[PDB]
Amino acid sequence: KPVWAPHPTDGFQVGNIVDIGPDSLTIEPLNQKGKTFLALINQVFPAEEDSKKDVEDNCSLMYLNEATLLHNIKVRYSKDRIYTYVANILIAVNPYFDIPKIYSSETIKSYQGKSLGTMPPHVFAIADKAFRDMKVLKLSQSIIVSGESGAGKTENTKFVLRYLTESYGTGQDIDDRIVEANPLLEAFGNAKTVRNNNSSRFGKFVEIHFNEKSSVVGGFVSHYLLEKSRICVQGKEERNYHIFYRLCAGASEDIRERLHLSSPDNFRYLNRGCTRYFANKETDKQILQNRKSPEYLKAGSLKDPLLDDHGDFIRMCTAMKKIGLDDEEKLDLFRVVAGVLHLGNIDFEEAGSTSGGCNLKNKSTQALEYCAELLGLDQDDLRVSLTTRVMTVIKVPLKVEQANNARDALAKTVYSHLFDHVVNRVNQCFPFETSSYFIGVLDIAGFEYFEHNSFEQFCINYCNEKLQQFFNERILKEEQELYQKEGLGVNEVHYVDNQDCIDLIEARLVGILDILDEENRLPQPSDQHFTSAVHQKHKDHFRLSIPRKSKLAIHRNIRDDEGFIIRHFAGAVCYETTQFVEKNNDALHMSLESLICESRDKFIRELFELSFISVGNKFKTQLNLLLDKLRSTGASFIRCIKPNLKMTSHHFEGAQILSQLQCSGMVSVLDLMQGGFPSRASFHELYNMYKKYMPDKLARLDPRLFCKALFKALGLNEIDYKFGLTKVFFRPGKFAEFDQIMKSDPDHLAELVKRVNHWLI
Ligand SMILES: Nc1ncnc2c1ncn2[C@@H]1O[C@H](COP(=O)(O)OP(=O)(O)O)[C@@H](O)[C@H]1O
Ligand SMILES: [Mg+2]
Repeated sequence: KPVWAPHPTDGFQVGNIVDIGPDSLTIEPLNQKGKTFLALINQVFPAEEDSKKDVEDNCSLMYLNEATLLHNIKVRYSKDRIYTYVANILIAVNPYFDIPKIYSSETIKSYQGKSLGTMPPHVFAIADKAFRDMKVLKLSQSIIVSGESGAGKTENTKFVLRYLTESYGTGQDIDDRIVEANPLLEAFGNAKTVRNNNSSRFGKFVEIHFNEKSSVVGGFVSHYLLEKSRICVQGKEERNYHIFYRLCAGASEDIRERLHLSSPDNFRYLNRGCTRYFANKETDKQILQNRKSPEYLKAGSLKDPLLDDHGDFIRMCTAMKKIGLDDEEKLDLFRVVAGVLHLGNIDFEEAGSTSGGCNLKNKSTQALEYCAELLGLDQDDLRVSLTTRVMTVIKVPLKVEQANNARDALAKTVYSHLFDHVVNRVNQCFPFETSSYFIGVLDIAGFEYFEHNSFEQFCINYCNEKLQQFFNERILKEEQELYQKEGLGVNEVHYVDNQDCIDLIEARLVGILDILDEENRLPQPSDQHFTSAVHQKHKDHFRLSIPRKSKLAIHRNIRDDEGFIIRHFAGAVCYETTQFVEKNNDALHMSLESLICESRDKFIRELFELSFISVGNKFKTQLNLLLDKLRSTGASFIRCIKPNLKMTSHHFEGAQILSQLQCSGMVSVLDLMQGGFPSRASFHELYNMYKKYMPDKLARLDPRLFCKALFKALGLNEIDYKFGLTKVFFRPGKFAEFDQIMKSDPDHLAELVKRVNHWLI
């Protein structure tokens, strides 16, 4: 009798239906006799009879729907049980605190070789299942970790990597390397944002490669779309990459002196953002007074349960040592970092009777000297390349705005090349000649939109269209095509394909990426010319509109040539096209490229061992290699859920979590997953595995008939499995029973055959 009906902040609330009207149900909130509210008939759901219970698998719920799913994960979360299944898919709700012992070496050992459902839900069980499928099916595997910014994708990726390397490694130095590589990547690719103190500003696919014996031989990291804009300016609540603050907070005085470092408020590339360190009472006393900005001294430290700038600098140096980086390479990296900081302090003032030129401000003399010294450049060549443009064979003055752009382009390119070097260096620390298979973990930002959307949002939302299509093809298309071919009679869940949105962005010649590249190649590139060419070429495209077509008031003043709206199925996004041409070029101008290639420092020359490299098309190629890997492997899915927007523990925001369950597509697949068959094996393979152990009476049976006798003898029933035309299928929550049937050990096989022989008489 009690039902779940809508609630503005909790998503749902419990009540009773007390009336029905046209298009409405009158609900009485539980224990509030007299009170009533109207709800739409289709927004009212049956509730589980026991409101206090929780189930480890949402498929076990008598009434599985968005409301009972929300309630079950809420009950579990209130008890620090952050992991819950939807059959073989994992839901992970961010606790925002360290739950004791759940990631221990002892917890790791308890999950090894255990079937899904045998142990409580855990990221370790998803990792173990991928390993077992890899070894049994002799097929590489992918674990896709998804969710909003700050939901827990990076933390869960790291738990998967740690579980696999600790369980299936050799007990050597190289096993720890794949794990120790992360504090290094995060130092250069992660930053404080309003949504996550440790936000990933690049995407990644981390593969652990195994030999024929299913033992770890090494790894490989793919990195995508490092955010370049961050390198030069941040919003007051955000920071630049962690490395800058770990270095300022933790470097020895010898390094501080050598690199001419000071408190972060002294650097333009840090001082528009937050200049405070992540520290606690103990670590703050370890940071020297000369490292602390005025804001840090007034407001105190930033608080985080994970991040500590001083502690993280020490842990990063230890990680560098463990992976094989010598002190020389560590100082080479720090020198580039400081060189970029000093570059940002180079200021310009107008010159010429019509302000057509510029001069370095006299107060920027020291910044010029320190930068040139740290980057192995001549001061004059650097001053010249930043203040003039070479073009017949003339050296022309740059205006102040153009000099700022030259400095920043060099800073972003140097930093981005340093990041590429760091990722490649990490790959060189765990190399392998050959491998039989891999387990790859995908950790990349999903669909996102803000008041202002630029080229970075465009590429990530493009990536999301391509991955969403893979998700639909794997979970909906391929799964149901199997059920159909096997005659299972599973109710069809349909989806609308998004190839028209993908083609809009990526088609050869006509796609937005190709039209943008066209602009970069033109004599005088223009964001406006690019934008009008997109509107002109796709005038009849449903996924495209002018910014004026938006309902929102913020887009009312945006001109047709100043942006476009992409009608992504996840929501219509208005992109402001200013800087799209600049952001699409990964190559430095020739005169800045020469300056840096001719550095006196071998390390700097080695970072760089009409200049145009398309960021869009480079990313399209990387994404297509990733999609080739995903399509050729088995996929396991982890859906990370952010419980609130305040980074607090024990604060379950019902409507926020519901919205994520709906937007993730989780709600749309509930019935398909509950009525589905995630485990299957052919009658022929089962029969062939048991054949040599069988007596004549057993071998005489047709494979389908042998399988039936095997299942009957073991006490299995229709609630556990269904027979297809050529395969047996096991339902959610029947993984342990399926693994017992599949276990290929001679002693186990002979034992089950003995049981069948005994049942037959
Ligand atoms: N299972 C977890 N245990 C403890 N803290 C966690 C867990 N998952 C996430 N966190 C916390 O939440 C923060 C944000 O998580 P993160 O993995 O970086 O998110 P995402 O990569 O999805 O943006 C972490 O830095 C950490 O403080
Ligand atoms: Mg992350």
